[PDB]
Amino acid sequence: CPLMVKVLDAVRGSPAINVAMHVFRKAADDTWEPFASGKTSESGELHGLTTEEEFVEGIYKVEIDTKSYWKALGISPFHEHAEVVFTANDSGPRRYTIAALLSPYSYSTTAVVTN
Amino acid sequence: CPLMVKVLDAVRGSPAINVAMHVFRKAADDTWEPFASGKTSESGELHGLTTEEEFVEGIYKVEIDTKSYWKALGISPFHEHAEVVFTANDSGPRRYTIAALLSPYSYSTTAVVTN
Amino acid sequence: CPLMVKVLDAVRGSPAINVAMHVFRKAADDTWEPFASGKTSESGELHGLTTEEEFVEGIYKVEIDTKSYWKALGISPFHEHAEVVFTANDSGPRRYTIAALLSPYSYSTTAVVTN
Amino acid sequence: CPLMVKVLDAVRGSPAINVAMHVFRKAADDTWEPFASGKTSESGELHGLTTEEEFVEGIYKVEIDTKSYWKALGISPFHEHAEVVFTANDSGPRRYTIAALLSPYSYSTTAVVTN
Ligand SMILES: COc1cc(/C=C/c2ccc(O)cc2)cc(OC)c1
Ligand SMILES: COc1cc(/C=C/c2ccc(O)cc2)cc(OC)c1
Ligand SMILES: COc1cc(/C=C/c2ccc(O)cc2)cc(OC)c1
Ligand SMILES: COc1cc(/C=C/c2ccc(O)cc2)cc(OC)c1
Ligand code: NA
Ligand code: NA
Repeated sequence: CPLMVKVLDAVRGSPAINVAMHVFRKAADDTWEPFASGKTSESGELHGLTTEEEFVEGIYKVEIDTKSYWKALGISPFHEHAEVVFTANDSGPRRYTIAALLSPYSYSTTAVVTN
Repeated sequence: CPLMVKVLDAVRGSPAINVAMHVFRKAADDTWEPFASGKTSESGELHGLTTEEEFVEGIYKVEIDTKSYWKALGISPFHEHAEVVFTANDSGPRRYTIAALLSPYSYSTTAVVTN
Repeated sequence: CPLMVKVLDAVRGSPAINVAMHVFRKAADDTWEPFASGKTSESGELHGLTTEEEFVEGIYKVEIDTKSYWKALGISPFHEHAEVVFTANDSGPRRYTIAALLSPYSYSTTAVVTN
Repeated sequence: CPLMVKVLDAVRGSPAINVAMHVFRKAADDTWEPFASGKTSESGELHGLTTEEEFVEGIYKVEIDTKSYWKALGISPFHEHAEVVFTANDSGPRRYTIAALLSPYSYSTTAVVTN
């Protein structure tokens, strides 16, 4: 698993299930190229986004649709989405876990990077 | 003001107002002695807990009554309180700001220490 | 002051000083137009980005240059920047405070919205 | 796994390995009774703290020795320890995951509670 995203709900104390996200990779003209996509499972996790061979050096953006998640719970949130922008694989392959902890007016994100 | 506490509400996007907290200092017999207490203002801040003369070296604990805060909003939260335990003034007097960001199943705390 | 940003450093226990950030507003053609920019003060705060007249309804993005901040401290951080994307003034003028807490592999952001 | 604790390092982007913690349960005289103990594995996780039969209604405190963790990295941290105090099993058994994200001057904690 070169890239996995885990999403937690800080209000309900649960995984954040069915959270949609897209992953983009910055192109040479500084535009965002589509790269991967999916939605979180019942464990709050999204696996299988990419393969080691396809996941090369670049600047990547994970755009998580947190607004739709809160709206489904009848809560008006602050953010349009949560974005996580990072350089990956600049020293060769690594495995990346992106974790996001969600509240209506706040989010916290961290990365675990393993060789 | 050598010690100030600021509390924010991540559900409502507001200062956390009227939040009670108690400060303790570890005594020579290793018990927690009462040191100061108060409630946050309309800005989510609690000033005036102590003075430079009274705020000697020691181990201090701030216990923020997050449970009563959430219960008054009709929410059953996870934590009994949010606690911050730290050594203060080890190397001479410092000014401490403790900030806490609250959600029903999560809290995040940080300190700003200035000379 | 309808928009203020405060940045804290979780490694050093200090305001994050001299942190650059750029604010964008989504244009009618869905592109990000420059709106305002500045750097945090010695208190970690950036005031004066905009005015009530200029800060109309819209989707805004604050991009905080966390990478340059960590690199100047000799740290190679994970994120390219910390981003906050939000709809503002949907239901009339509001005052927004965005707070960001920074670590090399993590950031946490919250908003306080007042009428 | 009725009770699991997961600890992450926000500075290095890694699990926090070999982090010691003790779990206490509040007794009738309001003192803290020893309940469980251990240290995190190479994945940053501590499993096997208790069994369903032993883990009954009570107020529990997880005291995580974050200070020793930072000192091993030559970093002087703010907190003496990170504490997580919560009522558990008041509506019968649940499974609890306590997550803590550590920085030298900050920690963030959340709970995942599953029936
Ligand atoms: C403390 O647990 C909470 C659960 C919830 C659950 C809200 C919710 C809304 C719609 C649903 O379909 C399910 C849960 C909200 C809370 O603060 C707003 C706290
Ligand atoms: C809104 O003004 C403030 C925000 C904050 C935000 C603190 C904070 C704590 C934990 C987090 O995860 C994010 C922000 C701190 C302050 O100390 C003076 C003032
Ligand atoms: C960006 O990754 C970092 C790694 C580290 C690693 C520190 C360290 C110290 C002692 C050790 O034995 C291993 C790592 C520190 C950082 O900011 C202080 C950032
Ligand atoms: C419950 O299992 C996990 C919890 C967490 C908690 C992450 C987190 C992120 C931000 C915070 O402010 C607090 C915890 C992370 C994980 O990484 C795979 C797994
Ligand atoms: Na001393
Ligand atoms: Na409107």
